[PDB]
Amino acid sequence: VTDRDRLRPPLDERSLRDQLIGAGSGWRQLDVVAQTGSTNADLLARAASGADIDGVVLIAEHQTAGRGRHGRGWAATARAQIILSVGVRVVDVPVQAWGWLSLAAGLAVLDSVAPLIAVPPAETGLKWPNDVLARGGKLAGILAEVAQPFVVLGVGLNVTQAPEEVDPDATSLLDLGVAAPDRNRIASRLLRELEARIIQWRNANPQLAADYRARSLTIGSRVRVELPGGQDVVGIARDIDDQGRLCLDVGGRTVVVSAGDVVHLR
Ligand SMILES: [N-]=[N+]=N[C@H]1[C@H](O)[C@@H](COS(=O)(=O)NC(=O)CCCC[C@@H]2SC[C@@H]3NC(=O)N[C@@H]32)O[C@H]1n1cnc2c(N)ncnc21
Repeated sequence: VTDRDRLRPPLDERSLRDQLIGAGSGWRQLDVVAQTGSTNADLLARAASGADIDGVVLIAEHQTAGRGRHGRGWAATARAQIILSVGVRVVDVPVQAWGWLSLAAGLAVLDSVAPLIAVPPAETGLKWPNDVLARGGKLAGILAEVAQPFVVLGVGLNVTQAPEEVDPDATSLLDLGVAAPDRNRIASRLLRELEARIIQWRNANPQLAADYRARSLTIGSRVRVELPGGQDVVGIARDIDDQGRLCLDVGGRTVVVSAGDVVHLR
């Protein structure tokens, strides 16, 4: 809406570089572009042309052809979200562990905005795989795409984004009660949390798995999992395995799912 613009000042690129790039930091490069098709696609194109995208951050004020999982899309209006992609070198890590990189990303996004919201802890957390949920609404979406030897990690976070402009099941920090959210503070806090989680993933830190289970909204609840190909499986989510796959209890039978859309059954 018109009035939400006034709550959307531009991102300060120079300020973000001062905080996030330098000694003690793993980020090598940060850029803020006014508009692009997809930040994921852009970093994928860089890697495809020989660039070392490891530790490289790309942020866009607006995204016109955003990507979702399973060939879906991601909607956004200008300066209403934090829209970024980072590059991570993953070739030194066993392929079976790559699934945890996505979960670690959602963990970092959650921790960056969790204190800002005034919602009971039982309805704020991660829906498997890495959907950031708050009061039943989707606060953020994460997308991981492979470009050897890199994985491009994409984060779309609704800051002042109006649900009516993107999705009925969507929510934002503004719609959660946060009056005047500062994208500069949040982006800085996000990328520092993200740096920590990536390092934890790369070193197989068990603290990573323990922190996910403590924030999981899926584990313990009855769910319907929409599998790739259009098949549905109803059961109770019990745990995450060593590959970041969801373990389902289906009438005593264990079903491990590597990919799919989870619906918490109310
Ligand atoms: N199209 N559509 N609608 C719906 C989509 O079909 C659906 C897509 O969700 S999804 O399949 O699980 N995929 C994701 O959550 C990952 C999205 C990652 C987006 C980031 S943003 C920067 C980077 N670049 C890029 O192209 N993608 C990543 O979510 C809805 N949706 C779209 N925009 C939304 C939003 N801003 N907030 C909440 N829900 C949204």
